[PDB]
Amino acid sequence: VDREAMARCIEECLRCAQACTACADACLSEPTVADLTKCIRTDMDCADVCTATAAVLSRHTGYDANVTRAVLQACATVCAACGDECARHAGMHEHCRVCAEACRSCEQACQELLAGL
Amino acid sequence: VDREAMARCIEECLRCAQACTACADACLSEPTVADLTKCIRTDMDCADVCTATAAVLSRHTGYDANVTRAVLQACATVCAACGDECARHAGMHEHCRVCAEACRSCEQACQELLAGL
Amino acid sequence: DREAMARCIEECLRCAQACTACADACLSEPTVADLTKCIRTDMDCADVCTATAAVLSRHTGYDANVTRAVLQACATVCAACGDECARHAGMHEHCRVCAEACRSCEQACQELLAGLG
Amino acid sequence: GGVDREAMARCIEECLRCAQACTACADACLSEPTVADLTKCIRTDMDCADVCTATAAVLSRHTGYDANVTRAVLQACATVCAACGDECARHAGMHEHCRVCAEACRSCEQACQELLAGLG
Ligand SMILES: [Cu+]
Ligand SMILES: [Cu+]
Ligand SMILES: [Cu+]
Ligand SMILES: [Cu+]
Ligand SMILES: [Cu+]
Ligand SMILES: [Cu+]
Ligand SMILES: [Cu+]
Ligand SMILES: [Cu+]
Ligand SMILES: [Cu+]
Ligand SMILES: [Cu+]
Ligand SMILES: [Cu+]
Ligand SMILES: [Cu+]
Ligand SMILES: [Cu+]
Ligand SMILES: [Cu+]
Ligand SMILES: [Cu+]
Repeated sequence: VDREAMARCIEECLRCAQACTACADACLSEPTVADLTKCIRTDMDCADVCTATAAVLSRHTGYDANVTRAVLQACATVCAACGDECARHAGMHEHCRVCAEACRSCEQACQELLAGL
Repeated sequence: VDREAMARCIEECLRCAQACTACADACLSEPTVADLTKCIRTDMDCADVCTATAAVLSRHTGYDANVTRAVLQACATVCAACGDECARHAGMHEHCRVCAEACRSCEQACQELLAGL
Repeated sequence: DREAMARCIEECLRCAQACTACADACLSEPTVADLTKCIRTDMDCADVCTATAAVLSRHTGYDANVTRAVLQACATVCAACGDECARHAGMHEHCRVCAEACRSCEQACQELLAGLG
Repeated sequence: GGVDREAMARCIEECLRCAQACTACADACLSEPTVADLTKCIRTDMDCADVCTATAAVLSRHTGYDANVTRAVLQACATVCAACGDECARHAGMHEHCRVCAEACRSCEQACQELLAGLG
């Protein structure tokens, strides 16, 4: 994969983690928090996996590409799941709309890197 | 289910992350550090993925087996890779021997949970 | 102090996991709306403990100012998280357990702070 | 209030940029033939990236806000960014990756210090 595409994917992961954390926090402050618990949980998983993925991608050398691939697959899966749950709430909550978009961009960047590896 | 296997896997991830970070640090202090850079990188990847995996496994609200499986697969893959690289240096460095064993035990615990889910 | 360092790293990793588990358990409570500060403080504590475990693993003794500043942050957040979990500990065993993990990590951090000088 | 939330957003952005700069520097140092001379740089890069990502997360949360916690995390971030900048600056003449990282650390340090002065 391109070193520039790798840097772009790292940036997407770092930004997606932050977007998810912001959304989880916003959901926690909603009066309807009891209806947003899966959103919050999936936000937390996505942040944790994105954070790990950003770090792993920063050290990618092409040797043991199996590690990089496995981490990207996990990140794409969690970003997709988080985006799906945020998108369910996006009509009611702008924070969920914003987070869904960040999750989709990270998902796509991870898939692009997976295809290029 | 397999609540005991889940608890065991979480514990293994926490132990493995510490073993990996200790190994990375010890490699950085070796006079032969230039020969240990893949070990260091893979140690760091393994610690990062193990701590994310322990976090994801600890969460039951809004459980999504797709996420759980993907993260476990990533953890098993990175633990296997880290174990392999540490094992190359285990004859020369006790820190690498110890880390390899921790990686193998975590790999097996992840695989066991994957099979039981 | 190498033993106290290893103990503190272990405490930080365990405290992060305990906080994650508590946050998740609170998210699944029907009274989740009453537990939002607990959840938020759990999330902060996990994030700070995770960073602290990593930073302590690389401590070399020179640049003790980094180690001290991170330990102070970890002790502060652990104490705050323990205080908030303890508010709910009579009603929720998960909060009781989490408070105890926060206290043990707080003390391990303070012990290292006193020994670094 | 309003000015605080904008200063927080600025600091979050700086932390995310700084973490990436630090991880790029750490990786580049690991690939240098002179890696044995760059081990403190690598370690401090990793500390800075870890603390920056934690700090960005803490700053993103407003539910149940506790200024004492937020200040302690910002102090840690300011301290580690200053330390990382100092160590990268030692190598900046020889390595562009270290020069770039030093500048990112200084900008993040200042954003954290701005928030420390303003909150608090
Ligand atoms: Cu969501
Ligand atoms: Cu949402
Ligand atoms: Cu949201
Ligand atoms: Cu969301
Ligand atoms: Cu080792
Ligand atoms: Cu190792
Ligand atoms: Cu090794
Ligand atoms: Cu709590
Ligand atoms: Cu709890
Ligand atoms: Cu708690
Ligand atoms: Cu609680
Ligand atoms: Cu540096
Ligand atoms: Cu450097
Ligand atoms: Cu550098
Ligand atoms: Cu640097």
